[PDB]
Amino acid sequence: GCKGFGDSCTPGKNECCPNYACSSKHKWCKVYL
Repeated sequence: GCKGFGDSCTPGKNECCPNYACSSKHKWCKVYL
């Protein structure tokens, strides 16, 4: 399914679920708070 937190997601490709913000520094998933 989708990713969660601290997962390797690509920014612009929406690899993580619709509840996190993919970072562009090391391509990791994290909360948007």
